[PDB]
Amino acid sequence: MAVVKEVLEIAEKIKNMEIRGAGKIARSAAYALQLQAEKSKATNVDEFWKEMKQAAKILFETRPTAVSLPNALRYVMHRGKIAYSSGADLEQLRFVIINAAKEFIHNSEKALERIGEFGAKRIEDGDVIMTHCHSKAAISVMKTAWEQGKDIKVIVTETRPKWQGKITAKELASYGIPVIYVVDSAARHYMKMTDKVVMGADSITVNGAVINKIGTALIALTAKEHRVWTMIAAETYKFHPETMLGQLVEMRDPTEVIPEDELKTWPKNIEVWNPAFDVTPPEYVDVIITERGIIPPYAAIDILREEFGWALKYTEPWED
Amino acid sequence: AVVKEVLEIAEKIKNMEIRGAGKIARSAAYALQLQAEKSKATNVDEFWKEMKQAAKILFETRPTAVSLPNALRYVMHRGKIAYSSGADLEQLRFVIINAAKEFIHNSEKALERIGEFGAKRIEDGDVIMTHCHSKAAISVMKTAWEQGKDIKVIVTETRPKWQGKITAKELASYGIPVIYVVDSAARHYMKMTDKVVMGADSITVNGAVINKIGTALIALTAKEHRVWTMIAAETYKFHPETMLGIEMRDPTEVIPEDELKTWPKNIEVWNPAFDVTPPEYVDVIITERGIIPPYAAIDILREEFGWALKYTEPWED
Amino acid sequence: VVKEVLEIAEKIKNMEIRGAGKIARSAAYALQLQAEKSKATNVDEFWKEMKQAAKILFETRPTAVSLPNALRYVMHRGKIAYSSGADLEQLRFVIINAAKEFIHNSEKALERIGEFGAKRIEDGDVIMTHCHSKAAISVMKTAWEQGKDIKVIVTETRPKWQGKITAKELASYGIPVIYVVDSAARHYMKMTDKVVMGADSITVNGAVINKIGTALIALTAKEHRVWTMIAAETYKFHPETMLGQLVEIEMRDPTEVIPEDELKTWPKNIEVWNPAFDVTPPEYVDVIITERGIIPPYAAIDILREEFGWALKYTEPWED
Amino acid sequence: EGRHMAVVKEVLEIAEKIKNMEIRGAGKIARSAAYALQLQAEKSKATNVDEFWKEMKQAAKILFETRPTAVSLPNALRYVMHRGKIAYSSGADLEQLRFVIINAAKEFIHNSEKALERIGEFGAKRIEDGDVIMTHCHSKAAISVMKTAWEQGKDIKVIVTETRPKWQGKITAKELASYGIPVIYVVDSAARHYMKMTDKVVMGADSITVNGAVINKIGTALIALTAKEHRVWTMIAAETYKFHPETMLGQEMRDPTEVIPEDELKTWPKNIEVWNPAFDVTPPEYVDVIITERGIIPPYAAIDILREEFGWALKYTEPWED
Amino acid sequence: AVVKEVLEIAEKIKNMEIRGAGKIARSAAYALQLQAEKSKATNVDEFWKEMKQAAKILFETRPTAVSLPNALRYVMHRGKIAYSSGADLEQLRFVIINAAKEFIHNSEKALERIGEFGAKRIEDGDVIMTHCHSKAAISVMKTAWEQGKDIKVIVTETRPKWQGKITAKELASYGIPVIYVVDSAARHYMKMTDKVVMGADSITVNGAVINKIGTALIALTAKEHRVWTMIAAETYKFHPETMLGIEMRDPTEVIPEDELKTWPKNIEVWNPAFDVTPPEYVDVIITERGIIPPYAAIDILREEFGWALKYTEPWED
Amino acid sequence: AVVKEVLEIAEKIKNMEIRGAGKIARSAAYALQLQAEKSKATNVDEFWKEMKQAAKILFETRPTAVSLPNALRYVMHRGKIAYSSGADLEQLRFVIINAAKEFIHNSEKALERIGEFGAKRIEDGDVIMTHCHSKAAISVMKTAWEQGKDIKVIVTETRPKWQGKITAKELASYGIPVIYVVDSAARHYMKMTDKVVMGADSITVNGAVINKIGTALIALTAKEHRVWTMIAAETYKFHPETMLGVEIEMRDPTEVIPEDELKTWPKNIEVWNPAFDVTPPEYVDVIITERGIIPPYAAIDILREEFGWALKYTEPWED
Ligand SMILES: [Mg+2]
Ligand SMILES: [Mg+2]
Repeated sequence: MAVVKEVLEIAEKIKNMEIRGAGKIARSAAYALQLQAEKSKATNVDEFWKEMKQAAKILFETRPTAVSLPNALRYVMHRGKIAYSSGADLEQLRFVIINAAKEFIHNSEKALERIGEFGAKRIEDGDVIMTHCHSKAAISVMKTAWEQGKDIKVIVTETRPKWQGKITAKELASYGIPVIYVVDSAARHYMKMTDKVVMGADSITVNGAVINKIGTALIALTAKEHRVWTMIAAETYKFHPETMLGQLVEMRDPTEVIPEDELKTWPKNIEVWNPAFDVTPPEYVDVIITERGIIPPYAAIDILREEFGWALKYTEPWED
Repeated sequence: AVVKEVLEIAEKIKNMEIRGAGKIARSAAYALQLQAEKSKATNVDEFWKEMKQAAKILFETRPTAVSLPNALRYVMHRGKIAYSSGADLEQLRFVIINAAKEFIHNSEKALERIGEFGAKRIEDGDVIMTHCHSKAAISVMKTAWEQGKDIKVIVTETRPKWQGKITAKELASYGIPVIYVVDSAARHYMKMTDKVVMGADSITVNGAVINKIGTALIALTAKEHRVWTMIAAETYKFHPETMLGIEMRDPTEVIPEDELKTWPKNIEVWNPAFDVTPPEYVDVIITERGIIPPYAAIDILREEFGWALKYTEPWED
Repeated sequence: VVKEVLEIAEKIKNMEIRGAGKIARSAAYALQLQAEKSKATNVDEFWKEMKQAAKILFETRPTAVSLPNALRYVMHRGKIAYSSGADLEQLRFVIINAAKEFIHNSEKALERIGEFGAKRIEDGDVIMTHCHSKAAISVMKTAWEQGKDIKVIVTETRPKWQGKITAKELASYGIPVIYVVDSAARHYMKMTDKVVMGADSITVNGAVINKIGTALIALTAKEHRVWTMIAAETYKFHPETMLGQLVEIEMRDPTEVIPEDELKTWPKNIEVWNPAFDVTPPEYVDVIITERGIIPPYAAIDILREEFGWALKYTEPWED
Repeated sequence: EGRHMAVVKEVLEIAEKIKNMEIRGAGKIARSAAYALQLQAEKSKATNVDEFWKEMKQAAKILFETRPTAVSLPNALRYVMHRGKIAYSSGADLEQLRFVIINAAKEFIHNSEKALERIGEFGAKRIEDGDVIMTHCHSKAAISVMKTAWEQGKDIKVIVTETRPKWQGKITAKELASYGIPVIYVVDSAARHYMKMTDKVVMGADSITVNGAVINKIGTALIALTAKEHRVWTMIAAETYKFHPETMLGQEMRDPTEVIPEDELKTWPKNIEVWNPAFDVTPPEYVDVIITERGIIPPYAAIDILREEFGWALKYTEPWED
Repeated sequence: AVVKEVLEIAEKIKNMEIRGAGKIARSAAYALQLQAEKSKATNVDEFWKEMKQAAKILFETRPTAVSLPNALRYVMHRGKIAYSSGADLEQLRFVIINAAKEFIHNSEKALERIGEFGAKRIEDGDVIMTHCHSKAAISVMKTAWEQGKDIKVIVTETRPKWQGKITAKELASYGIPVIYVVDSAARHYMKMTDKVVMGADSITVNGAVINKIGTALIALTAKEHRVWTMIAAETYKFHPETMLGIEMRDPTEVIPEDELKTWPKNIEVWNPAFDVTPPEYVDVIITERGIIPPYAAIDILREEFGWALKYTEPWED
Repeated sequence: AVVKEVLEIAEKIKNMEIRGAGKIARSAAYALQLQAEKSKATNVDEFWKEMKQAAKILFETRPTAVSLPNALRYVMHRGKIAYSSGADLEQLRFVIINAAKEFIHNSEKALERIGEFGAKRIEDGDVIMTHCHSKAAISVMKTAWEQGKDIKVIVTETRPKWQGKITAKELASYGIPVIYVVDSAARHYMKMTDKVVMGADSITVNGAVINKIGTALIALTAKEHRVWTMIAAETYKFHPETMLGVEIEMRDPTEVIPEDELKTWPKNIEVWNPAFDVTPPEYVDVIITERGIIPPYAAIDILREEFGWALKYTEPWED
C-alpha cells in the first residue's frame, strides 16, 4: 500500500457520506485518481499503474451501493488500462490518467447544464409537463425550456412519503414557472392534459430500465397508455451493468410513512412497507436524456461499453 | 299539497344531516312511502300527481346526489306503470308502498349481500389490494375471511384525506392482516396481488367507474398484470349518464391552510375528488343482486329504475 | 293501394327525393294517406291494404336504410294492434297516429341530436370531423351557440371534397376551422379532444358504415384515447351484421377520383377503385348520438327492437 | 515553398451546387459530398499529415454547412471523416492518411451507386408471388423493391395511395404501370378498407430517427398504424445515409396553396386555416423492418447502423470538429 | 305429484344414460313437455305447482351440467310469464308444451344452424385451425366446404386424449385437406392461418370461453397475429356465472398407469381438462340463432333463458 | 500441408461421429490447436496459410452448422489480428494455440457458468417452467436448488419426442419437486409461474431464439403474464444470420404419428412436424451465457466481441 493521503481522505468523506449525490461523488473519485497521478513517488511504468489500481480499489470499496462511483473509476481506469497495456511509458501513462479524470470531472460539472440543453430541444411552447420526486436533471430541462422563452406549465406530483414534490414545486415556481401541485394518485387523471413527462433516475439498468422513487413506474405506465412522450434525464454515470427488472423485485424506515408517535398506536398485525424505488420497464420510456445526448433506453449497454469500457469480459480495470 | 312527513326528510338531506349513499336513498324511499301511507286523495288522479311533487321535492334537494334519484325512480316507475295501465287509490297506493318497502329492505341488506357475492370470488391465500374506505369493498373482505378464507389486504394510503388509515385499522381489528403503502406503491406490489377490490361513488351507462382519485391508476396496473379486478357497488349507484370524455375539492385538504399561505402565488394546488376508471379495466361489478359485467350497467338501469332511451323522468310531464 | 302511396314510391325510386330523413318521413306520410283515405269496409281487408302499401314502398329502394325503418315503425305498431282484435277504425287510428309521430320525431332529429351531443362537448374542445354530416355539424353549431369556444379540424374527405363544404359552413358561423388533407388525421389526433362524425348506417352491433376514411380516423382516435362520437338518427340503424358474411357496399364512379379527361391520359392497366364507405368496428366508437339520446354501440339492437319492433326470429311486419 | 490553397477549388464548387440546389436527391448529394472529400484528399498540396488533416476538416466543415436540412449530406461526411480521424489518430503518415480517406469516399460512392439495386433485392426476398402490395408517396427505394420482385418472376399487384396534397401517387401509378405492373389507384382515405386484402406494405423514408422512427410524407404513419392493426408485413426501404442521430422531426409546414389553390383560397374566410404538414412520424413499433443497402434490420437497430457506418457515438464533436 | 315419465328421464340424466349438452337439454325439455301433456291437474295453480316440482327434480340430477338448467329456464320462464299474467290451465299447459317443442326442435337444428352461420364467415381459399373435436366447429367447416369453398384445416393434436386424430379423419372423410400437427405448433403456423374455429364446453357471463386445455393458448397467439377467431357454441352452453379470474382429469390420461408407476414420487402429473379463454381473444361466438360478440353473451341469457338480476329460478318459490 | 489430426477430426465431424454444440466446437478448436502445435512452416506467412487451410477444411464439412464456425472464428479471428499486426511465426503459433485453449476450457465450464449466472436471477420459492430438455436450462435450476432455494419446476411434456419425461425425471433426481403437464397447458399454469427458463438451438443476430417447437408459444404467454423469461445458451450458439426478412427443419412425421398408425390414414391428411419455433427477442428478457446475462438485442455484440464477426468483413480464414 503506497497511496497518497489525498486519496485516503476523499474515500473517507465518501465512505462516511460527507460527499453525497451521483455527480459530486463521481467527480470526487475521479479527482482522487487524478491526485494519485499528479503527486506520485513512482519511478517506473509499472509501479505507477500498480498504485493507480491500488487507489481505485479503495475508492471503489467505500460504497458498494454508490452508482456513479464505480463508473468514474471505470472511466479513468479503462482508458488507463488500455494506454497501459499499449506499452505506454511512465510519464505517458500518467498523462492519460490525468486527462481522463480531468475530462470526466469537467464533463460532469457541465452535466446538469448540457442535459438541460438536450432535453429543452424536446420541449415545446405551451407544453404541460408532468414530473415526479425532486430531480435536478429533470428540473434543469424545464428551467432551460423556460429560459428559452418557452411557455410551459409543470404538473408536480406530491411524491409521498418524503414529499419531494414540495421542493420541486417551490423550486420551479421560484424561477417563475407556473406549477400545478397534485397528489400522486392523480397522475392518470391529469395525464390527459400532459404533453411531456420528464423525470430523473437513481440509476439505469443494462436493459435500459429505470430505477427511481416509487410511483415513477406508475406515471410512466399511464403516460404510455396516453402516448405521452416520456423522457428520463440521467447522467451517463448512472448507467448500471446489472439487471434489476426481475432481480430486485431497498426498504426504508416505515416511520417515513406513518410517524413514530402514530405508528406505535397502531395494531400489531398491520405492516407498513416503505419501498424506496420501483422499476420502470424500458418500453414505458421513449428516451433517456444524458450529458452526451438523447438516446433510446435499450442503448444503455452501448453507453456502458463506449464510456466505461464494459463488456462480458467481467473484469474491472483495477482488477486482473 | 305535500305532507310534513316528506319535507321532514328533504330538509335533513338538503342540509347533510342524513348523509351516506345508502341512508339517503332509503330516506328518500321512506319519504315516498309515507306520502302514500298518510294521504287524503280522492281517486288515483289526485293521488298520483300528489307524489310527483314528493318525488320532485326530494329530487331537487340534492341533484348532485346519486342514490337520491334512483330511489325515487325505483318506486315512481313501478307507480307510473300501474297508474298508466289504470288503477284506483288502493290499487296504485299499494304498488307504491310495496315497492318503497322492498327497496328499503333491499338496501339494508345491500352491504351484507354484496359481501356475500364478492366473497365467492375470493380464494384462500388471496392477497387483496384496495383503495379509499368503501364499506362495500370491506364487506367483501370481511366475508371471505369470516368463511375461513386466509386473505391478506394491501391498503393504499389514499391521499389527500388518508382514508387508508381508517381501512387499515378497521380490517386489522377483524383480525385481518394488513399491509399499508403509499398510493405510489400500487404498481410495485401489483406483482404480488391476486385480487383488486374497490368501491365506487357511481357507475356510468357505459360501465365506467367514478371513484376516489387514484382508483383508475390502480385498475390500470391491475389490467397490466392481468389481476382480476372487482368493483363493489350497489345498484342505486348506477348513473344513466356518461362521465368519460370533474369535482374539485378544498386545496387545503392536500396542503394545510397555514402551510399553503407560504407557497408562491404561481403554484396552484388541484384536488380532484375522483378519476374515471374505463370499463375495460374492470372485470365485474358486485351488486346486491349479483355479479355483472361493467357494460351491463345499461341493463340494470332499465330493469331496476326503468330507464329508456327516449327518456323523461317518471315524476314530470 | 291508393294513389298517393304510389306517387310517393316513384319519387323515392326515381330518387326524385332523397336524404335519410326526407324519404323516411315521406314513406311514413304515404302510409298515413293510405290509412286516411282507404275505403276498406273490413278490418282484415284494411290490414291487407296497408301491407301492400308498404311492400310497394319497400321495393322502391331496399338499399336505403331509413325507408324500411319508417315502414317498420308504422307497420310494427299496426301489426301489433291488429293481432289484438282491433277494429277497422282502431287500426286506422293506430297507424295514422304512429305515422305522424314518426314524422314529428324525424323533423326534430337534427336539433335534438345537436342538443344531446353538445352536452358532451366542453369549452376549449378541438373537434375533428369527416365528410359533411348534418347531424355532426348540428352538434358543433349547438355547442358553439351555447357559448362554448371550439376549434374544428375538418378533414378534406376526398374524392368529392366534402371537407370544403364543412369548413366553409362551420367557419361562416364563426367557428374557427383547421382544414387538412385526410392523410393528416393521425398527425393531428394528438391535439384533438373529440371526434364527431356522421353515419350512413349503423349495424345491429353498433358498427358504423360511413364515408371512406371514417374508420381510419376512428382507428387513430382509439390509439390516442380520443372520445369518439357518432351522430346518427335511430332510423339509420340496420338489422344487418358485418361479423358474418363479408359485405362491401357500393363502388362509385372512378371519375370522382380522377376526372374523365385526365383518366384517358393514363395507362390501361391502372384501375381506379372508389369505395363509398368503410366499416368502423363498434370498439372504436364510444357513443352514438341519437335523437332519443346517447347510447353505447352495443345498445344498437335495443333501438331496433324497441323502436322498430325488429326481431331476430320474427318476420317483416308487412309480410305474410 | 509549398504554397497552396487550404481547401481545393473542386470542393468549393461542389459545395456551391449543393447550396444552390443544383444538385438534389439523398443519393446524389451524399455522393457529391463524399466525392468532394475524395478530390480534396487526391489534390491536397499539403506536406505533412497534420496540415493535411486540418485542411480535410476545413473541407468537410464547408460542405456540412451548405445544407443543414439535407440529411444524407452529413452522413457522407461522417463516413469519410470518421475513418480518416481513426487513421489519423493512430499515427498514420500523409501517404497512409490520404489513401484511407480516398478509399473511404470511393467505397461510400460505390455503395450509394448500388444502394437502390441492393435495397431492391433485399426487399424482394420478402415479397411472394401473388402478393398485393400497398405503397405511399413516390419512393425510388420502395419502387425498386417492387420492380425487382416483379422482375424475379413474382406476379404482384400494387395498391397505390393517392398521396395528397401533391398527388405523388399518380407518378407512382403511371411508373409502376409502365414497367408492366398492375395498379389499383386509391384515395388515401381507403388505406384501412383495403388493408384486409393487402399482403405487404412497402414505403420509403425521408429519414430514420435514432429510435428507428420513420419520417416520411404525411399519411405514412396512418397507413402503418392500420397495417399493424391487421398484421400486414410492413417494410420501409431506406439507404443507411438517411439514418439520423436525432429524435422525432430533428427540425415542416408547406405552402397552404398546395392543398387549396390560391384562386380558390382567396375566396375562403380567414376564419379557416389550411395546415399542410409535409411529414408525419411513424413509430418504430408499426414497422417490421427497414430495408437497407446492407440488409434488413429491425427498427431499433437504427442506432447500430449509425455507429457502424458513421462512427457515431455519444460525443460532443463531429469527426471534422476540433 | 310428478308423472312417471319425468322420473324416468330424470334418472337417466342422473346416472348418465343421457349425456352431452344437446341430448341432456332436449331430454330435460321433453320431460317438462310430458309433465304438461299428462298432468292430471284440474286447477291452474296445482298444475304450475307440479311443473316447478318436476323442474326442481330435473335440475337436481346433474347440478353442474350446463345446458340442463337452461333447458328448464327456457321452458319454465315462458311458463312463469303466462302463469303470472293470469293464464288458465289450458293456456299455460299450451305455452309450456309449446315452449318445450320449440326448444327441442331448435336444439335439433342447432349444429346445422351454427354451421351455416359460421360458414358465412369462411372465405374461399381460407385456412382454418381448430382444436379438440367439436361438432359445432366441425359443422362450420363441413358446411363451408359443402358450399363449394376450398379450405384447408390445420388440426392440433389435442393432448392428452388425441381428439385431434378423430377430427382429422372425419374432416378428411368429407374430402377436406387436413394438416395434423402437435399443439405446440399453434403459434408457428398461426402466421398461415386465416381463421380459428373452435368449440366450447360453456360460455361465461362475460363471454369468456371454457374449453379443452390449450384453447386459450391458441386464441392468444391468434389475437397476437390478429386472426379472426370464432367459437361455435349453442346458446344453452352460455352460463350466468363467471369462471375467469376447473375439472382435474386422471393423470393416467397423460402418462399411462403402466409407466407412471416408474417415475419418482417427487413428480406430479397435473391434467386439467379446461382453461379459460378471455373474451378479448375471441371475435365472435357462433350460435344457432346468430353470430354474436363475446360481450353479447348476457343478452342471450336474457333473451333466451329469461335471465336477469333476480334471485330465483322460474321454478323456485 | 494440413496436419494429420486435422483431417482426422474433420472426418469425425463430417461423419456425425462427433455431435453436439459444445463437443463439435471444442473438437474443432482443438484441431486448429494441433495444426499449430505440429506445423512445419518456415515463416509466418506460410504458416498462416496452413492455418487458414485447416480452418476452411473444418468449416466445409457442415457449412450450415452454428457452434462449429464460432469455434473457428474464435481462434482464427485472434490469429488474424496477430498476423496483421506483424506477428512473427512463433508468436502467431502462440496466439493460435492459446486461443484454442481458452475456447476449449471456457466451453468445458460453460454449463457450470450458465447455471451460476442463471441461479443469481432465481429467487427462493420461485416456480420455474421449462420446455424440451436443455442441459443449460436444467443447469440453472439445479444450481438454484442446490443453493438452498426452494423451487418447484413445471416441466412441459414437449411433443412429439417427449423430452419432458427426461427433464422431469432428471430434475426429480436432484431432489427438485416437479410438475409434469402437457404442452397445451402452458398458459393455464403461467398464472402461477414466477420465472421461465428454456434453452436454445441458436440465437440470431437480432436476438431471436430458435428452439424446440412450442417454445415461442410459452414465451408468448409469459410476456402476457409479465413473467421474467430467460434463455440459457452458450455464446457459440449465436448465429450471424437473420430470420426477419420458410421452414427451418421438417422432422420425420413418424415422431408425431407412428408408421403403423399413419399408414392407414388417407391422402387428404398430411402431418407437419416442424422441429423449431422462432421466438421474437421481445418475448425474452435476458439470455444466459457462460460470460453473463445479456439482453437479446445484444447478440450482435457477442458475435462481434467474442468471435470478431462483422457484416462488412469476411471470415478470418478467407482469402
Ligand atoms: Mg344489450
Ligand atoms: Mg447494439
